[PDB]
Amino acid sequence: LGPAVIASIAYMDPGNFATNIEGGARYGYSLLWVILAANLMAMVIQNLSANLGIASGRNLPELIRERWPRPLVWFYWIQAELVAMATDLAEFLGAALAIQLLTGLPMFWGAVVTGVVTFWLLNLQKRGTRPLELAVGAFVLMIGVAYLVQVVLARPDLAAVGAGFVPRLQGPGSAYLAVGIIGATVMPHVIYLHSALTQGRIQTDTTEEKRRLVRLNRVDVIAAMGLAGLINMSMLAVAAATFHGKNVENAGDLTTAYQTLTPLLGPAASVLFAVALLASGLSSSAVGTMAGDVIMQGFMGFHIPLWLRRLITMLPAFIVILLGMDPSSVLILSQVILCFGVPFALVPLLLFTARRDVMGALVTRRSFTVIGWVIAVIIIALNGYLLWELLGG
Ligand SMILES: CCCCCCCC/C=C\CCCCCCCC(=O)OC[C@H](O)CO
Ligand SMILES: CCCCCCCC/C=C\CCCCCCCC(=O)OC[C@H](O)CO
Ligand SMILES: CCCCCCCC/C=C\CCCCCCCC(=O)OC[C@H](O)CO
Ligand SMILES: CCCCCCCC/C=C\CCCCCCCC(=O)OC[C@H](O)CO
Ligand SMILES: [Cl-]
Ligand SMILES: [Mn+2]
Ligand SMILES: [Mn+2]
Repeated sequence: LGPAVIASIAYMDPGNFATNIEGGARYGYSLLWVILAANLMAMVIQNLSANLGIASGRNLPELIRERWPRPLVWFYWIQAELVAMATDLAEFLGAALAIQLLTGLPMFWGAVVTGVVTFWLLNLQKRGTRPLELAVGAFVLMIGVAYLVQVVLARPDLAAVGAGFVPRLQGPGSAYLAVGIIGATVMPHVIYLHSALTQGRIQTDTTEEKRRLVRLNRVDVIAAMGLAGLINMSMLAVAAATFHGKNVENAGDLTTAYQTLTPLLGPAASVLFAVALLASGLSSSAVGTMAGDVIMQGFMGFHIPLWLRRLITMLPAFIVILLGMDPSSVLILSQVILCFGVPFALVPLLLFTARRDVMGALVTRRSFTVIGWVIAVIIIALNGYLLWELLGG
């Protein structure tokens, strides 16, 4: 399958559902340009991260640990852990919410059931992961194809669709959801993990052999990112055609998101959406847990036991549940926090991929490094404009 698949399941976590449905319901098609821009940003960034592991032989947390001063390494590890908890917050609550959509249990008992499954998910082997990892990939992909079909059948207003690709914002609320979309697509925890997925996969330590893996990875990433982008744009366009302007109660909330596929799936739309949300949440929550321990091992050299890390990341989920906070609102919030961790992940990535002592003959072309720094400035400005609107005028 490759690393572009383990990536792709992270681009369809409950965080993507929350930002797509809410974005289409609240702002129509006006944010389609964000999904396209963020998806093209991820293509460049994930290619740089993948080329870092192939060329250097180490992941990004390892290179920071071995090259940068100890206090800066500590800071970069702390912020990476905050990114890891925010990542798991959306994925754990997304699965717990899907439990409520399927069984009607309260969110607390949905999290208890989610907690037992995730702890049983760590005690897994390749012969046991294969039927479960293939099944969740089937459920999520089929729902994705359902939105590609539904966007055609829903007859979206093409004039509004076309205008939505023109970069425009509509107050602070549109910036909040746009930053959430960027964080949901350009995920910092995948930035650190993608370099670890490609670091050891080499049959002959040769520049010729390394270039092939770079070329083969570039095709697999762009093909995977193109498909994920079409699905995300379809899901936002279908939610826009379904809720935007209709003045429906709790429009954009994940409790009613199944109504986007009701004209296609009929009565099965509720179960098929909740099953997909559950398979998307359980699989991503295990992927992020495996990524967080790899991130800490790379930064600190050591790691806490896997059961303790799984226990710590559950606490913000139960706190949010006990606080009565709306799950769909905190899934979007977590994606916004993730987008604030993107610039930190990009600075070492852009510096390391431009060095010959790190990359060897595979130094990034000067143009793609410039494009990477432009993406870093755009995201810093977007995060700055958002923090500006949230604190003052
Ligand atoms: C902004 C939104 C981005 C959209 C992203 C591209 C989505 C289209 C890709 C595949 C759909 C292929 C399956 C759609 C075919 C449906 C069959 C159909 O249209 O049937 C007509 C019906 O009979 C009444 O005339
Ligand atoms: C995710 C990577 C693969 C994604 C592949 C999906 C391709 C869709 C891309 C662009 C569609 C834009 C079509 C251009 C239509 C714009 C119409 C327009 O600009 O309208 C002008 C008017 O002035 C407005 O106010
Ligand atoms: C160094 C800077 C990076 C770290 C600091 C910036 C990271 C997040 C910034 C703004 C998001 C704050 C959004 C505030 C929205 C209101 C929160 C709230 O009221 O509770 C949550 C709500 O219930 C459900 O979203
Ligand atoms: C909004 C702006 C977003 C920008 C959208 C641009 C579209 C680029 C899409 C895919 C390129 C992915 C490949 C990136 C090239 C990395 C390979 C490289 O530069 O160096 C190769 C070297 O052999 C190994 O390090
Ligand atoms: Cl409209
Ligand atoms: Mn995601
Ligand atoms: Mn809700």
